[PDB]
This record gives sequence, structure tokens and C-alpha cells, in this order.
Amino acid sequence: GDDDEPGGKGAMYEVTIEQSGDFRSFIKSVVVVANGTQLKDGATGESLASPVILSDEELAVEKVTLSTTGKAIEFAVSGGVVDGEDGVVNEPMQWVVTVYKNGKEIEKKSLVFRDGKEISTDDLNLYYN
Repeated sequence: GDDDEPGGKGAMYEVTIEQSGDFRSFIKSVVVVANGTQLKDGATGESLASPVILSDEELAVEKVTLSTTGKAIEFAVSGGVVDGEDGVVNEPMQWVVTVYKNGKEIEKKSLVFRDGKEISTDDLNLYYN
């Protein structure tokens, strides 16, 4: 008589992505979903079954403000890309990537290049379960 289930407990989050400049010119993959509860679309607050992982085809949107209805289980935040045919590019991209927890700001990343600035990096990977 010592009766508990001590494992894991999923948690609320919100995430907020911003693309503008030349963004629909680079092949990337929006993970945002939950592996338990539904997701909620920043456009109208429609609510959506699970999981749903996007791809380059589904990346033609500027900015998006997604949040969980109940509790997530698995989530990730990875900016990574792939080299899809030619594309040339010229003008910059700005990526602003903020992840929030249940009531606070924990992860906050901004990308902006245009071939002509020395920085030792170009990408991010993060995982939350």
C-alpha cells in the first residue's frame, strides 16, 4: 500500500516560428506536433489530430504560433535543411525561432545570412520529451 506510477508527464508548450526574406527556396521540415494530445493552429485556433510533421511543400508560410491543447509527449525544434536541386538565391532569409514552455521562454534563436559574414555555424537541433 504504496501505490504510484513514477515515470514521465508530458507538458504544455507554445512555439513561434518566423520566416521572411527568401525562405521558400531552401528545403526544410517543420516539426511541430505532440505525440499524445492535439495541436492548435495559430490561424484560427482550430484543433488537430496527432502527429502531423510538415515538409518543404508545407513550408510556404511566413510565421506561425502553434500550441498544444492537452499534453505533448515528444517534440523537437531543428532548423536543418537539405540541398534540393539548384536554387541560386540572392536576398537574405531571416529565421526567428522562439520556443516557450507552459508559461515561460526557454529557447530563442535567430538565423540571418547572405554569403558574406564569418560565423562558424549554420544550423540547430533540439529535442523535448
